[PDB]
Amino acid sequence: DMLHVMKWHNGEKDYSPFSDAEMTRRQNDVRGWMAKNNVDAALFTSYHCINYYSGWLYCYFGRKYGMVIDHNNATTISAGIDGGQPWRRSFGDNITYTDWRRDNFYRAVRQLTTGAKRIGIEFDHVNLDFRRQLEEALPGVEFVDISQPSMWMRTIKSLEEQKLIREGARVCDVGGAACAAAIKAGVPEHEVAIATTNAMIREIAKSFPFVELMDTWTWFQSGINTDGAHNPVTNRIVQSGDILSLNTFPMIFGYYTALERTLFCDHVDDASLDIWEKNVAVHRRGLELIKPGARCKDIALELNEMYREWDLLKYRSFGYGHSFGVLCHYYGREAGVELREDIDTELKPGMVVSMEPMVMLPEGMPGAGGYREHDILIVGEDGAENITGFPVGPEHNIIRN
Amino acid sequence: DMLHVMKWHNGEKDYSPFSDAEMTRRQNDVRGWMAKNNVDAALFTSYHCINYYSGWLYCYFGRKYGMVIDHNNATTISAGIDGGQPWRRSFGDNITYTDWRRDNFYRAVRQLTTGAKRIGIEFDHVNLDFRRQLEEALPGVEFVDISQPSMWMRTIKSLEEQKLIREGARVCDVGGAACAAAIKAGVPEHEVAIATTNAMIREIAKSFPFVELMDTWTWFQSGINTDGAHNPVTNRIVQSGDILSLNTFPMIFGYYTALERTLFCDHVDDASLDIWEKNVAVHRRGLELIKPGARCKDIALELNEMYREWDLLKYRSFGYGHSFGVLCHYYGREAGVELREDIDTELKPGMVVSMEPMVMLPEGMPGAGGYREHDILIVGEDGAENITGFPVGPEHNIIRN
Repeated sequence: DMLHVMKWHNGEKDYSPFSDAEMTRRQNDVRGWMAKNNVDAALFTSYHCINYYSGWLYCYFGRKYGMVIDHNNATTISAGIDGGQPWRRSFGDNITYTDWRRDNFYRAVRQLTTGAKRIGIEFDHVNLDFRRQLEEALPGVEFVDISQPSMWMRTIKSLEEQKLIREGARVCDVGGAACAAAIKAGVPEHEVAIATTNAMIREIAKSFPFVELMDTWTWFQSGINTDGAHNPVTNRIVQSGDILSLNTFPMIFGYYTALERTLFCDHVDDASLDIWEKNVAVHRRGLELIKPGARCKDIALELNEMYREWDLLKYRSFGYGHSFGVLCHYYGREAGVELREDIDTELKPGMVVSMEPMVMLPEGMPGAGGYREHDILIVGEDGAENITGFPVGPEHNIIRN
Repeated sequence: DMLHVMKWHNGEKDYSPFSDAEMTRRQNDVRGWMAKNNVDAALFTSYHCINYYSGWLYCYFGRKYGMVIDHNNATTISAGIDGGQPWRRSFGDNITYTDWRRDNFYRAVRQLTTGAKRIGIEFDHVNLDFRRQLEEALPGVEFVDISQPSMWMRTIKSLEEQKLIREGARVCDVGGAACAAAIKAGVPEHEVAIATTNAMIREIAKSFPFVELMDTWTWFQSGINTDGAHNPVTNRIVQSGDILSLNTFPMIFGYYTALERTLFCDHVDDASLDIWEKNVAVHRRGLELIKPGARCKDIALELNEMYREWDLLKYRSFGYGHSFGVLCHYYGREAGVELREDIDTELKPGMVVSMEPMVMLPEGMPGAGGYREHDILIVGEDGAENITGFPVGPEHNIIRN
């Protein structure tokens, strides 16, 4: 018969930016939490939880993936299509399931959880059909949530995580300089984004002995494309006087950093400058408002009042910031740390957060477009350190090429 | 004073590859399903379902996205971070919720599902917490799965879908030409991937009056990196005689196509050539097995016999093919159509299936590496139509740049 679950440990362990002690403390924090709550094993299934505790980021082509952490073991679960890449990239053990049987993944989970009675899973990620299948394949097992305690444990970044986040912020600035240098009246958006992403990919591949070059992208928006922070790249021609939006996102070992700057082609008028100068002032004040001990709601309420002074709150787009770490445009984000009005979570030293005030003026109104700056701050004992070094306002953001 | 569910129809509608009739036919298929099951409204929340029925592919940054369709209306739900971009790319109506209150998204679902008692949601996608928040916001409403019938309806591709898929296959062959042209002993993998992805992005931009240039990527693997079909691009240096894997993935309006080929840098040894000729032989037979009458498991079990003759069956990586349409490496795939040994589903005219037999030999064994070809076939009334034009085997895929 065919193989259902096997080990395909092809090759040796790959380089990782994190030490063995750093990947060990992460897997031990789970073990310490499971022992406090009488949880026998943990089964992670999402991109971000698996990449955090194992260091390996999986590709989801409709297949299930997992990682089981017992009180003594740590094992990732991957598919035959992946071969040995998951074992080379994972901290710990690794097993493989095949496509020849619909329940081969649950066969693999069962091998790593024999004897367990309380398994912790991600209520954030496991869908309805998934939870029913896990219940059927593991009868007599009570399921508890670890997505929330894991989320809180990821909000406090270690020094090694901060060192990688600083390195991502450096690639952000390199991608920004390549973006500013490619902007000219008449260039399409995708030509700007191509040069911006190419420069970051080459800077990442040069800055590590081994690294996977994946997911890194750029959002270069002109004109009405700036009205949304996530608006994809188009083929629109940049015209002189158009509002612009620089957005660089290098992805390094699943970790995410961002540099976002509003720009203008050739020149900036007076009407749009009034909105730009005010949004920069809100950004500068927001940087002051990130301190250890301040609540997320207190930061949004104060900055919202600043928008009321100039009648700009009515055109707000989204929250003032979010947490960092293991996230991307298709995974992650710790919802506990969001600069939103109804979030009472206080900031703590070791958190990596952003300040990104955005105001959006619709078409048919002077200064129509989307205005947004974005910095990254590492919360310290007395304040926060800014790791985004790119120029912010109109002192150097008037691109005259 | 701060809005909850505003309406932000900024700008005008964008170009779509599909006509208004095609987009209406999909939405009417949902209403026909809801009528037979006494379902009052449908609430889609995933990338693929929202992109299939509305034409708009959202960007998830920890935020909830949805699309409610009545028996007379169809409305997408987007966040204030997106602005008018969702309404500009969605077929139908669109409303916007803000990040100021945690339940602002559920206020939008409520405004679109007034009086509804049975609502269809995606059991494939909605997680446990999302399920809990939904019934807390819509008390006294019975939720039923709609992801499975939606999956079976997307398995049959219309002519307008095939027309867009044929164009994506043409962009694949453009990327493959740029890929092979950038291959040489000494070039890093990311330089090959950069030249490959840039050519596809530029070909897409000039192939549509309006188009979104997003998510298109390339996997170029050399040596041991070929042992996994989804192995990320690295900074590994291609060397003489290395086994290679070309993989081009243009993403056009959420629709996915792929061209994957086995290559060799300067030469191919006899041991690996033998494995390569055998795997291409299985690929040719697989192309002939894509028939309307034939079932998925019968295709797999038949091709497995060919591998058993040469004792290569133990090295098979994954299934022989999957269904196309609205999918990507982070969404989609209709699990009903998979060329796997226990899939009793029968092919049908209109389906778009691939033939991608892959064998993986471990390192330290003669012919070590991953061997894989990949063609796309449209299922007709009598047979299939192969829409992949790039050369297959060793006759031309031995690069000599």
